[PDB]
Amino acid sequence: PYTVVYFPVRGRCAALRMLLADQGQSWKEEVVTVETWQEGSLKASCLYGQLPKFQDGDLTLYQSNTILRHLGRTLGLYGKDQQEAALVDMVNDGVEDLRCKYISLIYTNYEAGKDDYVKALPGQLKPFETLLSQNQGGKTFIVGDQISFADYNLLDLLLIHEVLAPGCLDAFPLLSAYVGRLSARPKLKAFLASPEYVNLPINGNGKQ
Amino acid sequence: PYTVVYFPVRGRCAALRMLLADQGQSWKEEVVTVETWQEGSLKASCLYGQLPKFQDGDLTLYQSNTILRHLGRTLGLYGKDQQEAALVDMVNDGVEDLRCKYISLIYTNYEAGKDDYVKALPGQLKPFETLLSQNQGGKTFIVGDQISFADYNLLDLLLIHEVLAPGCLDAFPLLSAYVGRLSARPKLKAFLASPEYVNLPINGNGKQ
Ligand SMILES: N[C@@H](CCC(=O)N[C@@H](CS)C(=O)NCC(=O)O)C(=O)O
Ligand SMILES: N[C@@H](CCC(=O)N[C@@H](CS)C(=O)NCC(=O)O)C(=O)O
Ligand SMILES: [Fe+3]
Ligand SMILES: [Fe+3]
Repeated sequence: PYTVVYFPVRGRCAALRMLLADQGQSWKEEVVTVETWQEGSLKASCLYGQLPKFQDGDLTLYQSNTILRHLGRTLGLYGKDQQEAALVDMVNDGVEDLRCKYISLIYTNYEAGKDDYVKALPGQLKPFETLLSQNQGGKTFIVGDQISFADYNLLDLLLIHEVLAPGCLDAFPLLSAYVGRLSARPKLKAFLASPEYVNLPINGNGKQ
Repeated sequence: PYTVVYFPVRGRCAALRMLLADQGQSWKEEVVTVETWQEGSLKASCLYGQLPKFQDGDLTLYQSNTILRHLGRTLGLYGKDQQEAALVDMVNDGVEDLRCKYISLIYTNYEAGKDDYVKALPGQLKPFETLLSQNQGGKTFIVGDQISFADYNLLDLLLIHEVLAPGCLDAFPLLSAYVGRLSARPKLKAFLASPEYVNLPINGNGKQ
């Protein structure tokens, strides 16, 4: 009953796709080519003129984080109570802020700005190590004792940064074990190894 | 029980303040001076090195939208069901995207960008006009028939844009009536006319 409408890249759909796969949900991928997009028809029909577009039986959604929150809400991946729910949001918004900077780098100032970005990276990742350190010694999830939509988003964020700056997680033991632990989850491991994930570029401009 | 820690500006705390006031909630304002901020201590203690910081009892939060969602969740301003909840998020994420562009203009390119921004503005506001037209003819709220935290955020977005580009809403009848209608709510109207709000600049660099 799920349909993901996006360009042929991981980008802003990698996290939600991981969530879907890890949660054993089935969905349809509706790939939008550059030629199709430039055609202008689809874009004009999009609420904010952008993708991803998500369909949940009659319900149509836009905004990657809205989709993540929707799935987290309907699949029970939003903490045990209101207090944890606020913590989940705090983590996701944090993930979103760094994702915004990452995207800015990739598409507008990769060459001349990568040096600065990477040098500032440790300070951008430390907060997540700290969060893990204050939650059951970082042995479970980013918030509480159950996986939340924020875990998939954080996981993706971490995975794409290791490609940008290999070894960026070496100085952070909790995050490292975290990635390995979540990446090992059966369904998720299978997905991360599949061509569906592996043969799609991270971004759409060939840079990473 | 509620404490807002922020710089002496409206900025990213404007919407959450309107929400709290309109909902008849009481809170404390802890002002952080630029001098204090530059001192470094407080910043170092902030999860992501920024403000606002929000306290709800012993629950400490960061991220303006996390605070809005937390209050929306605890005060019943998040839709009547799960589907409306998703729509509320979609609206708020859209507001956040435009707020981000607005902040970018105000702080990094007011002089050279304002002209373009204003021309591109209509296309950025239309999505919200469209949303209103598909919900009771735009006579109630942005989502459903009860106010949500997204309403407060959108309202602020529209108020600051009216100052940045006087009359920008003349091209959007529903958004215009919307602003007048929400700004009329008793508790909110009193708040917007109070020194607490009026004597605070919209932004921290004097531009608007
Ligand atoms: N705030 C949105 C960002 C959407 C966005 O930036 N979409 C890009 C691709 S990642 C897009 O549609 N680009 C084509 C265009 O803007 O015409 C979200 O998180 O979903
Ligand atoms: N994503 C954050 C953005 C927070 C932010 O940009 N805070 C600014 C003021 S509005 C700040 O603390 N600036 C000082 C600094 O970055 O050192 C949110 O929505 O709260
Ligand atoms: Fe993308
Ligand atoms: Fe601010």
